[PDB]
Amino acid sequence: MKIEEGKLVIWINGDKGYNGLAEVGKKFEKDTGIKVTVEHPDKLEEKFPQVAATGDGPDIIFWAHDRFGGYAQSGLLAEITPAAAFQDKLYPFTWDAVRYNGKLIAYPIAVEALSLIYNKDLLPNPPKTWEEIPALDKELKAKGKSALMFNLQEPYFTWPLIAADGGYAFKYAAGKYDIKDVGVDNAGAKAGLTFLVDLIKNKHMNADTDYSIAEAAFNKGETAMTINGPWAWSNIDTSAVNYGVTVLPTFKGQPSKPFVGVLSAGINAASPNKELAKEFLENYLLTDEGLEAVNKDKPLGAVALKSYEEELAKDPRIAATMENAQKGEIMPNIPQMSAFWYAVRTAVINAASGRQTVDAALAAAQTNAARAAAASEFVDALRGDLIQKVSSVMAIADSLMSERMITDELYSEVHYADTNQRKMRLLFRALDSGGASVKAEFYRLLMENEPRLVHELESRHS
Ligand SMILES: OC[C@H]1O[C@H](O[C@H]2[C@H](O)[C@@H](O)[C@@H](O[C@H]3[C@H](O)[C@@H](O)[C@@H](O[C@H]4[C@H](O)[C@@H](O)[C@@H](O)O[C@@H]4CO)O[C@@H]3CO)O[C@@H]2CO)[C@H](O)[C@@H](O)[C@@H]1O
Ligand code: NA
Repeated sequence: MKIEEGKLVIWINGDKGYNGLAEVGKKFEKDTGIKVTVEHPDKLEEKFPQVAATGDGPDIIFWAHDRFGGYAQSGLLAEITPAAAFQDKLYPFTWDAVRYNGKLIAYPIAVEALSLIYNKDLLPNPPKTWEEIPALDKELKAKGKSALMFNLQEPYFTWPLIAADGGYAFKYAAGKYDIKDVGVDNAGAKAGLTFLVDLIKNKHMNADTDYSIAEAAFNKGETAMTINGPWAWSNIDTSAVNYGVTVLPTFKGQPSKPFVGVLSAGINAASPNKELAKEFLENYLLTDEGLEAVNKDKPLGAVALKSYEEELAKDPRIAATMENAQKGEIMPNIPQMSAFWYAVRTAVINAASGRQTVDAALAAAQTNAARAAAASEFVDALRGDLIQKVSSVMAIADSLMSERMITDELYSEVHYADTNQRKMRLLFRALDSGGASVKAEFYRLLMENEPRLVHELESRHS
């Protein structure tokens, strides 16, 4: 069988408390005889759909909830249905984060928000505004230090500044996220990214600073500030830096607005171990003792479990995390989120490097995100019709193979399949493997090959 019955394989990111989770797994094993194996592969959030779309992969997948609507829409997750007594154990807003089209699609674990982390010996009174950072850096440079270093390679870390004065992913309106209303190139987003690029041009930051560079400099006492989440606090404790965790700086008087993630655990739709996965998550992990084991390894942030949060709430670092979360926004969980993030990543890296201007970079991200969002929604909405009607499927598959958006394995199956509908049934496995971006590219190719079909179906859709 594809997935092994009688054990649990769990994937979780290498920045989280995976040794603590493995300890919870050992407790489950001693009680049930069911072995629990915890793995942290690189790029797991991309690998998960690549294996789950073919019926393989881990039994349980951990990531922030923004990835989960895409997984659910791609047929990869089991519906979660806790009894009321269990549901009442977690904060209402955490269940909201894992609700997609009426159904719960994961168990929420903990609430993560970025904060400003500062060295209290170098900087007893951290800046309340982004605007005062250049003068602060000039001052620190005279003492052989710098003001601020944080990861500039992942848009998650720059988003709070881009959002502060008006950037947004998708507008919430009429009781839903409007995928036709993207806020990546408005004046607010441009102002925040321009502020960031100006820090780099003026040598207050370097475009190539990444996670490990910023962590190393802060934990060695070389830079006075960094921006990070709760999972980073463990290494800072070891480093002996006298650090504080506080509200992010304002920009143009507005709070920085971090995108808030809820670390969530989904169950693979293909798993033959769903009932014991539910027991593990509800009755071993989501207990005071379970979260304590994980949290002691790497801090989780503010946990979804109300009883355990009582233990954590008086920690000033957790209070700061929640202050920043309340000033930010919970991420959408919609499938289009991955396309938004890929677009914004490119924009920030290109603008920071000088490859593109801020205006050009964000204009391109806006166009690409909007186009992918609409195209992927179409593809998911009209799945049954596309499988029945698309005639150019082998040409589309050939094109996807060239741009490395489909595996040799799945391409092979499409190649050997007989008729168009059968090729399409198989090709949709590759679309479900590659998420919103591959679905968007499928749409673009289809519009090139069969414009009459696309226009006919779009009439029905709208
Ligand atoms: O090829 C470029 C890179 O592509 C891959 O990264 C993608 C992810 O696949 C996307 O999911 C998205 O990432 C988001 C992420 O979904 C979101 O939750 C948030 O991630 C935080 C996380 O919540 C927090 O717990 C902690 O782990 O830090 C994360 C930030 O590093 O923000 C992400 C966006 O920054 O977008 C990225 C690309 O930006 C792939 O993994 C990369 O290796 C690859 O280079
Ligand atoms: Na010290």
